Amino acid sequence: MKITVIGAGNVGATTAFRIADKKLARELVLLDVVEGIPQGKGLDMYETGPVGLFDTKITGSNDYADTADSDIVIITAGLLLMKNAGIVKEVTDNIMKHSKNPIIIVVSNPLDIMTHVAWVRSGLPKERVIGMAGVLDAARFRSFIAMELGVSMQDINACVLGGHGDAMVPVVKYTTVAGIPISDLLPAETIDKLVERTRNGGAEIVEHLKQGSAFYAPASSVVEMVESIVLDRKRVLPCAVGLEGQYGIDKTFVGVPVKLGRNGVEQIYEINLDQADLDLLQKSAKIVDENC
Amino acid sequence: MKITVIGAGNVGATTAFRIADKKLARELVLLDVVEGIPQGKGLDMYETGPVGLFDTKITGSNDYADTADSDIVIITAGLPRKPGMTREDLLMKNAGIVKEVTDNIMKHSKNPIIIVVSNPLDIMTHVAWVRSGLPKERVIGMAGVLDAARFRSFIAMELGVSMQDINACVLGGHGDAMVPVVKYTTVAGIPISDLLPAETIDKLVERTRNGGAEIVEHLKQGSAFYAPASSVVEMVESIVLDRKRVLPCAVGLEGQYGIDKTFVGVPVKLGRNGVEQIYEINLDQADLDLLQKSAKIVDENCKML
Amino acid sequence: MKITVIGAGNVGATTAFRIADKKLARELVLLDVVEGIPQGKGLDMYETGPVGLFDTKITGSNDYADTADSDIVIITAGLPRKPGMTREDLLMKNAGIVKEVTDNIMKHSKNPIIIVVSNPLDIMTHVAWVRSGLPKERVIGMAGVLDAARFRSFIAMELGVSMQDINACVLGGHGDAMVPVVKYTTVAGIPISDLLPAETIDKLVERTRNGGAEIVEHLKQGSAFYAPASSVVEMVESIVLDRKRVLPCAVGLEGQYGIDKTFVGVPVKLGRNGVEQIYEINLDQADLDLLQKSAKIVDENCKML
Amino acid sequence: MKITVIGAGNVGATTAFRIADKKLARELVLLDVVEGIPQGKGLDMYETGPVGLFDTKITGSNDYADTADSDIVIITAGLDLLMKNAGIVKEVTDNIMKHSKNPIIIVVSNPLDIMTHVAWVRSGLPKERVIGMAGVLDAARFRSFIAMELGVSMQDINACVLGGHGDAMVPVVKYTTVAGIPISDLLPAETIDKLVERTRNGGAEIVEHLKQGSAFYAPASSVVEMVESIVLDRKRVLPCAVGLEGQYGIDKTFVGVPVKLGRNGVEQIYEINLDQADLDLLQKSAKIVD
Repeated sequence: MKITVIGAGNVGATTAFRIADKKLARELVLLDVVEGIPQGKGLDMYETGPVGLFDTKITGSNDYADTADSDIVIITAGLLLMKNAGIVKEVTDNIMKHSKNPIIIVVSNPLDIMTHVAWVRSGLPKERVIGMAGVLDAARFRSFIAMELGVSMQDINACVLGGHGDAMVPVVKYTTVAGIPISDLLPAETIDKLVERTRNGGAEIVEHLKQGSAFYAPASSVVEMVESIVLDRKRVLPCAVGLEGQYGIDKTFVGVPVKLGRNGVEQIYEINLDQADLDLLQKSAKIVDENC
Repeated sequence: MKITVIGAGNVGATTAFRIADKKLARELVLLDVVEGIPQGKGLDMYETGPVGLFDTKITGSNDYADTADSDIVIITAGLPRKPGMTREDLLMKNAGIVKEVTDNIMKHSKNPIIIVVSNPLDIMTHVAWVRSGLPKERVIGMAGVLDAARFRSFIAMELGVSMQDINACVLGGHGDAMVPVVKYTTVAGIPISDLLPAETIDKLVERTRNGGAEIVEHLKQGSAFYAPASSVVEMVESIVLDRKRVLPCAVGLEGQYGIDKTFVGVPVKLGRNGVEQIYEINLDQADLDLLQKSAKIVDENCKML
Repeated sequence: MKITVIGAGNVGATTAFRIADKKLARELVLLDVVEGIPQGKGLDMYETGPVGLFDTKITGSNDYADTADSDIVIITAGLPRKPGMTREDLLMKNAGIVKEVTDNIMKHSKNPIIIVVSNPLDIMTHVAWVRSGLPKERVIGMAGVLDAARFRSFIAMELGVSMQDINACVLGGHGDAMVPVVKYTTVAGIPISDLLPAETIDKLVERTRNGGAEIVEHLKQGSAFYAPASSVVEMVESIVLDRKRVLPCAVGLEGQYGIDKTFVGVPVKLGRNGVEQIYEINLDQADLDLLQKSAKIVDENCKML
Repeated sequence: MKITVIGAGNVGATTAFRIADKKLARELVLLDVVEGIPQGKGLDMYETGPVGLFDTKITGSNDYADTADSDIVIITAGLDLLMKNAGIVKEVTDNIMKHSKNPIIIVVSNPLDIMTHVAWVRSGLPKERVIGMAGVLDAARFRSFIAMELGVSMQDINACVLGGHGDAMVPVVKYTTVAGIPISDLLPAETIDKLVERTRNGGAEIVEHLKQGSAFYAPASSVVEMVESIVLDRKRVLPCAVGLEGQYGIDKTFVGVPVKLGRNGVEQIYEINLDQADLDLLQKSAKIVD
């Protein structure tokens, strides 16, 4: 099991270190354009080995020839639509020149548009190119609820599809606590509130840090996707995948529930949304084709 | 179990997160003097509870009142040494910062155990101790563990074996103050002098001496934090779960190794009450003198403040 | 955190071991009336610490004095019915053992939280609670988690997903006492009725009702213990780590579900203080009826004792 | 990663479970001779997955066809005691090889050294892929005995034990440390002598207690230790029973010595510097074990 992470910023590195800590890889390589930073973080991590009790092999780098034969490749190269578009494009063309068939996990922004670009340049079966966005929105929504009711977050489930911001589409009917729907525990408008906080969730953290962006929750989400693929668990998680018929949408990427195994997207789950929700989902997938 | 971590830079945050992720505390506070930074890192850290499977209450703040009744406090504020900065120039900022933090938290926690990670370690560990007013068994600094880490990973790269089967004995402090005892560095209870060439051992020892500098060389700005943060937690764990680990740490001595009253890194048994036992191993002359040497020099700076 | 486990058969040992290897206690006692077995097994578990990486005091004995001041006490005495046994015979032998043990444990531990795992469940959890003297929030029984566990494992064999993405709601008690709620059983928040035909669902439901017997069919001369022991611990963890998990357990009611003073299995919030909240879910009349009815069955058996 | 355990007694059962709980496998198979037992314990473990939080495919069985293409195979079957168990190992082996091309094999019988030998020959595999567990167990007991003596974590105690069990055990005092410190600088020679004695009779101590059976918690954790190294390719260094072709002056025999475990098994054997006293004893050990 060998994994490559592109981008040595807070997201890429936090992801890398978590992967070695849980022993979900034998080899790992942190890579970036700028000389210095990656080689640094990788060594520190490796030196953490005798304490964490893990024997992974970490190494930062600036040379793509090290990414050769990677089973999994995560792209965090993101900063605007023009800027990130050319970046993902170039990152992908390169990784493909050294790895035959990897599972790519996009993490840029706008997330869907960027996952679309990667896939087209990868020349890979769409069952190997995914985007991380559902697990994050769901993690925040789950945390606000736990604050509202005071229960372990392990016993909560939140349903979120679509994209981010005004393109996000949460499904109240499938958000429960120990199986119990949320609409039987909290008032409707009190819920409309927890929802709005989730849409602007990423811009709230940014408001504090003054500089940069959140990275603890976003990086852990990516590792849940990795853990399922590596251990072949068959978890069911919301991700940005390519549709072709489902939900009345064809030829474009959107966030919907899916089963994840050692082969990637091993099954898409199509669920019953009501009028207002399904409408939005189809409305979100549209702006994407408008810029792709 | 309530735990406070002072300072929201890469070293503190990473230490706070890992503590939460390991379920070693029920409540955790992240405090710094800056405005939104501790608030943001704290929230994003909590929003990870779902994925990580932990229920620790996490709060980032600017108000020391939030640390009331903490069982353990960890100081990281300060910073190593900004490039192009004077050695005495840093012995001023940090010493002034460490005695101010300690001052403020004793206003809310009466008998915590404190762990210092402010540089230079051996000196600052002494400053926090006196300002606190606690018995010496309740104040320790983190330093031996991290050097034993890097040193153990170099022996691994050379022999190609598991880092879990290598024990590295490292006394003293950093720089030329470090006292790596090779006669007690093993692989499956076998002295590395029986395996490696004396020529290579010396080179491994020298890399350990400048280990922190190596990282900073590549990062250009700021310093290492993954290995340090994890070395601090290994100590936290032995306390929280009363393991009685025999680990190398900075503690005040009272006669052993010929030294008295000064803070030196040596083998100690760590438990719920702190420093529960100190071991005096049979160092050969050369090492003993080197330790008594870097010890007296420490006394100096404590006498220039 | 001291913990005691009464009974050293297969369910007791397996739980004692899993608490150590998971590092949930510092001290751990394994009690059992016969001289020899509790000794050899405890020692064998202790000699496992070098390999499991845990430092927990473990020991087995034949004297209740070694349980002094336990915070959590777990009873596994009172083996389930035997082949040629009547419900009358078992209810007699077991209530006689369950109250003689409780008497002894309260003669050394003043305020422990007790977790009952004897047969029949709901009745023995009531017997222990009246001999104890503790508030009802500190005496609970294990059953709902084991049943919901088997149910989830069954739904997974069907849809081929992670046992971790399935919620299984199960109230009442074992056998025909069991009241599995389908409306609130899901996969990623999706009710299984939206993903499975009525015929299959009903089969999974009935495999759960006789689950334990299914394990005795293969074993031939004994009952299950791996799954049962782990369900026990799941609960121990919520208490010790103050997680506040929502799980179905055997607790005393006083109004909700129109039930009063009787021990029933329902959804309860678990913390460091035992039972901190009981939920009243919007069940459908048919299931609500099965519950109230099955409860009076407990009230009947309790008086004949 | 697919593993197979043979024997559903306390040892192999506990063993299969620990592997499942550690997520060290995708498919596990518990096979035994009698019907019922292996299918019951196996289903029990599987129904634990929703709580232990794993998704390992476990299954009990009585038909060797389910063990096809196993990476690791753990033989833990064992009850003229010598010829008794020797025949059981031969049988088990032949069948396994009938369904798996190239697997790593771990023997857990008695006598261990001889049993691992019998398994190797019938195996027809490179001696590098057939090994026996014993050293790691005696060391875990020694390590715990000392910790009880000093009151220190067991994670900081290292123990050196070569050879076989009982009168064939060879403890190397000079390599038994505590955070690097030899134990001869911490404890009296009389105290050490008793700690060594108690270890020589370590298994008979648990047996005289239980009065019906034998240890299995420590024995099973030891085996999983070896499995993890191979699976995760850590390169751990542990004392296991291997076939020697010269080292320590012993030839064509299986005896316990430090080795390095990787994905391909025995990736290196270490010939440590024993003292004229113990060396002579290790030679007389492999003498009867020959």
